[PDB]
Amino acid sequence: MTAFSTLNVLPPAQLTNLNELGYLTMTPVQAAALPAILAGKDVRVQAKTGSGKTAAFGLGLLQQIDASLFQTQALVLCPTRELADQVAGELRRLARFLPNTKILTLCGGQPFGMQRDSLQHAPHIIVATPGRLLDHLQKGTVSLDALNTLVMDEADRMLDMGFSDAIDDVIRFAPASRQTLLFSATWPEAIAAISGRVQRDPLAIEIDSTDALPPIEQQFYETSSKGKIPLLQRLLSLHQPSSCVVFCNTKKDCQAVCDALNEVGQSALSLHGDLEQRDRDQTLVRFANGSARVLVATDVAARGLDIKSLELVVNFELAWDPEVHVHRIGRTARAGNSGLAISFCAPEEAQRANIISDMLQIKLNWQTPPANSSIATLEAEMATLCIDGGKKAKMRPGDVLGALTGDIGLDGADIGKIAVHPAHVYVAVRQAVAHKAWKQLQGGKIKGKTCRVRLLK
Amino acid sequence: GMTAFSTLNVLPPAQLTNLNELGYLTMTPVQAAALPAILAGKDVRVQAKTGSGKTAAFGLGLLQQIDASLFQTQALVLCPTRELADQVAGELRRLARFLPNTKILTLCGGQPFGMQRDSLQHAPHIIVATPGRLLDHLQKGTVSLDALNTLVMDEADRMLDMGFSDAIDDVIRFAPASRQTLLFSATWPEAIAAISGRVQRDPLAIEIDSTDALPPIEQQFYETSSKGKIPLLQRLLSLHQPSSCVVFCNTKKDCQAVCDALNEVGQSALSLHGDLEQRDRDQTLVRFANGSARVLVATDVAARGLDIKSLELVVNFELAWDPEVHVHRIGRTARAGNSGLAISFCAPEEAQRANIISDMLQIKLNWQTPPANSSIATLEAEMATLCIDGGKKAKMRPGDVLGADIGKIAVHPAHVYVAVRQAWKQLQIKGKTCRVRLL
RNA sequence: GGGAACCCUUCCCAAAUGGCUGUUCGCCAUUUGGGAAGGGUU
RNA sequence: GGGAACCCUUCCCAAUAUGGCUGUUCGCCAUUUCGGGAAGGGUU
Ligand SMILES: Nc1ncnc2c1ncn2[C@@H]1O[C@H](COP(=O)(O)OP(=O)(O)O)[C@@H](O)[C@H]1O
Ligand SMILES: Nc1ncnc2c1ncn2[C@@H]1O[C@H](COP(=O)(O)OP(=O)(O)O)[C@@H](O)[C@H]1O
Ligand code: BEF
Ligand code: BEF
Ligand SMILES: [Mg+2]
Ligand SMILES: [Mg+2]
Repeated sequence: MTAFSTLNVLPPAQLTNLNELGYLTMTPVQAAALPAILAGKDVRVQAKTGSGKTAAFGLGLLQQIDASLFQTQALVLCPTRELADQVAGELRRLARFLPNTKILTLCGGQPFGMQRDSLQHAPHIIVATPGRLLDHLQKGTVSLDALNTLVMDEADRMLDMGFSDAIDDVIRFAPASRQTLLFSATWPEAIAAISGRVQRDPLAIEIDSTDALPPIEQQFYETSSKGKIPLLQRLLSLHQPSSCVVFCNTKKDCQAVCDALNEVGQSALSLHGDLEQRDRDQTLVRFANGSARVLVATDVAARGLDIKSLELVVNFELAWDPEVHVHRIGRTARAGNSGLAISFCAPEEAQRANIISDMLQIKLNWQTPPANSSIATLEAEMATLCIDGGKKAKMRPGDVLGALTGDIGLDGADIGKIAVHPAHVYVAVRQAVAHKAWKQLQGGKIKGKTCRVRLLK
Repeated sequence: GMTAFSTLNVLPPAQLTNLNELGYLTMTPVQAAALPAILAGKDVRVQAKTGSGKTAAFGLGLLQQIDASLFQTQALVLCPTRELADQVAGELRRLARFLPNTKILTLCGGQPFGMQRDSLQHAPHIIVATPGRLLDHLQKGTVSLDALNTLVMDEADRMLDMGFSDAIDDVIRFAPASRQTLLFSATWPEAIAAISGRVQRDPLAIEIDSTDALPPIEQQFYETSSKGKIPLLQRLLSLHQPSSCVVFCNTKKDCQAVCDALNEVGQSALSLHGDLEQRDRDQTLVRFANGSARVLVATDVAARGLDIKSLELVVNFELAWDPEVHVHRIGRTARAGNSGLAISFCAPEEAQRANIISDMLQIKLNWQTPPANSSIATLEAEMATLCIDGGKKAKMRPGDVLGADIGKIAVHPAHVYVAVRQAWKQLQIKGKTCRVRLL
């Protein structure tokens, strides 16, 4: 039985679901905030990165859901589309105990009409970005009149000056009689001091201080701005990370670093706001399932993204905000693992490095690189097939896996992550078998129907 | 005397060629008389006998005022039955071939409301509808008559009866006050004629034929008891051996009972009444029209408007309550210049109905003696109907589906019906393969 | 700077809504989905 | 009477309409239907 039983609130169906999902022990933040959340209290939570906040507020809000009432009862706000999709997926996993629970995500990039159509049957839980959610609110396709609880993940980001007007506009559509949860790994005392405007007598649950990170080893390298790309290529060759995320402060630098890494054959994809949304989603899929070694991103990937066993984070340029520095490195060392975060520091970034040293109360570990080091190739172990259909075509992972193991004649150990999206299914297969799987699935059949299959770039 | 459509001096050469292609060689009397005033924009109330071209008479008039570039509703036509609405729409489509990209939509019950709502996003130029579903669409804002030029009521004496009065009034409140209004019918009791002027604006009354001037229909009456009508009917069918026949009854119960009594004696008979599924009604009409059945037993849902080509025989199993309904029934035969036969049964209690018919038509009844009472003869259907899934939404023009072993081809919105000689397994078209059912 | 939204064009591809000759395998027309590329919004 | 429209219930069949469900497939459920039948009730 799972430790969650000590809460003495969750139904046995949810306890069994947690046991099946492997949630055998409550993380500190779950143990600390779930009583108060299930009691209906407003909370502002500060726990370290990759320590279970999603389940912390998800179990809480799921406990107060009436599946028979097809109106929206829970609303979760995220700062980026990929993070919205991610926490929506985790909530759907946590909601298996309660059958026929509709969890819908509302972000830009998707066409507005398909979402308007899916909203005719109101979803129980909405996970959303502020722009598209406010668009749907002003046009009367979403009602918050039945809203029990409103969650703001990355709440210090949702309450900054950028999102402030959009948030104030959204809350105007929400009841005053609502539970309001705020979760983050960082709380600048400014955003913390103003956060009371959206809550009603909240409990401050600050279990992890600002300097209490997960087991992340940090290393800093002095370098001129011009030497950074050579140094990055040499360091990637030295470390040989199974996966790595490189962060830049601008999309121009992001794409430039991606291209410079690819010209030396270090398998790299780029993720920033100028990409189309299909490209953003597919890029994240491919990096997560092993179809690329390095992901180069702007701060659109700094927060919340849960990439499993990510081995390395590199700060090409230190982030403007030390809070964002903490979130970047937090992409590694999640769910109890360790990680490494290398950071470059040019003379213009001295102030950023000093503020990081002060905030984390650590003496920075400056590494000198080897005198000479060659540049090595980094090839991806996997490649991603994109099958047309998704949840709209009722494709569950068992169908793709059984078709791959049987009819097409592929080994069960040559297929990695299966990610079922609303309109497509992404499969990871080893690079040797990729073209074979593509050609045979072309004229093959999954779940009886014949489908369209693309090999992603 | 003959008059060509060019004598109207209004119709474009495209429309003149279209009429010549469709076999409208010379105008009928109702066309020659009503079309000048209709094209001049006058409201008209028109009488003309059955099977004399009233449909084309008002259709050409309203098509002359359509602007195909403006994709709003500009012409509305109301019908008493769904099958008649479909038929009038089809004739209007054939007449509208001179005008490319002309949307004529039919709004009737039985068909789902959602597909019609979707089709209404691109507003049609012409709507042919029954008042129920049309009013349902109007009140729900899916149809707008703001740009309406012409409103037409076929079978207007029925459209203005007490049953349809309120629905019609409801529909008119959505239409513009400045509109052209055309009322057409084969019959006009002077009471309903007097009340009809409320929907019109200075109408012109054109009574082409006096009430007793019918098409060349031979009328024969038979005395019979109530029971025994079915035996006498079976015997008359065995005697005359009609290629196509229509049997009218006053009740759906009698209709279905007569239909099944005809079927159990081996006489191919279909039924048509309001208690049927709408797909069933449409398929029944298609099968009876293309020759897949010899006899059609129907209620007064088939009394008005329907144009079955070269229908050979009509019988009144029971005389209609109203003589106006009687003339509409027999009018199903002897259409477009053909002759016909109309046999009527007369029980003791319907004798006064027979007498009122005699007075209205100013004809003395020709009573006939019963022929014989032996050997119920067979009446096999010459054709059989197959249903292809596809229709107009699958872009199936008749030529695609397409010798002389196949009769009529009926291209519907969702299906295509074809009559073959007395195909399925070999078909089970236009590149794509399709589902085929045997009716 | 980085996210989070949108409007204005202007051409492709595909599909909703119709039109087109009783010897098929297609051609139009309007609309809306992305595929773009052009400018503008917070 | 006969048409032209519904509304209640209450069971079928159907709908990638809207969702839910085991990582060795070809399926199983839920709601809605401005989708079709049945079987009683009513209404215009
Ligand atoms: N109780 C638990 N036991 C084991 N794993 C857990 C537990 N709770 C969460 N996880 C997993 O650990 C990771 C933490 O993800 P996340 O919820 O995003 O942490 P955070 O939002 O605080 O950064 C996820 O993969 C989550 O599924
Ligand atoms: N001018 C014409 N020449 C030849 N046939 C015609 C002409 N006008 C109509 N018809 C045909 O004669 C029949 C009359 O159908 P219809 O117009 O509905 O008669 P009704 O006057 O009773 O409404 C139909 O087959 C129609 O196509
Ligand atoms: F704090 Be986590 F990475 F959302
Ligand atoms: F008068 Be007809 F038969 F429409
Ligand atoms: Mg998180
Ligand atoms: Mg007529």
